[PDB]
Amino acid sequence: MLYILNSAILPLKPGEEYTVKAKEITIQEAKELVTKEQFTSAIGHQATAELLSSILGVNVPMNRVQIKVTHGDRILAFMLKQRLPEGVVVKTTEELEKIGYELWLFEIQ
Amino acid sequence: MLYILNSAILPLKPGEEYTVKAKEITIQEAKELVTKEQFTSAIGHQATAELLSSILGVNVPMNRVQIKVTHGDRILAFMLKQRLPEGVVVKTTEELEKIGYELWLFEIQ
Repeated sequence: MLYILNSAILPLKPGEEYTVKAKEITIQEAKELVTKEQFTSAIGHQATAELLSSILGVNVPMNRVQIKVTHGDRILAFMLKQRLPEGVVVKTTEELEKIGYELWLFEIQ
Repeated sequence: MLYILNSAILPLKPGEEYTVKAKEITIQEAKELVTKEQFTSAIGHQATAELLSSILGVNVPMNRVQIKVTHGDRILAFMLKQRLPEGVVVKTTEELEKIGYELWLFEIQ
């Protein structure tokens, strides 16, 4: 399964050791990824869901659930370029854009 | 550098593709790790710093800073077993223990 996550987290299923491939990708590559297979959003902030929906051209719901990844899964991760103060949630796509972000693809094996 | 992080985040330096090895470890293995080489804490919640200091027997400061990892670095990650509501910070080691956690070692190459 391809998961879309709102941070660069690697929520691995216990019981196994893993090798993870990681690379940064463009918006267009990310768009192609989420267009050509089923994805599961675990995006947990409204503004992040709104921004990802816009840049990817698909419905990225705000779905604040715990997911675990295991062998064969992939993660599209939205990685904000700064660390936020404790408890702070960025409420606008405008602020997310000014802070800046990277899109990463993690492939779990 | 060995970093101690308060979530299972993989804050990779852009400009390169990576292979990351990941496995769960015991408290004793984690203790040995942080005892035998220099570490840099980026723990960003008081209760998590207090808990890690206790279980590892070393000073794990609360140091809420952005760090990036690259080839040759390792991460000791504290991974809480549940996802928290938006903006919520767990304020007691007692609650962290009841939720439960895993310690993961990520080796970045």
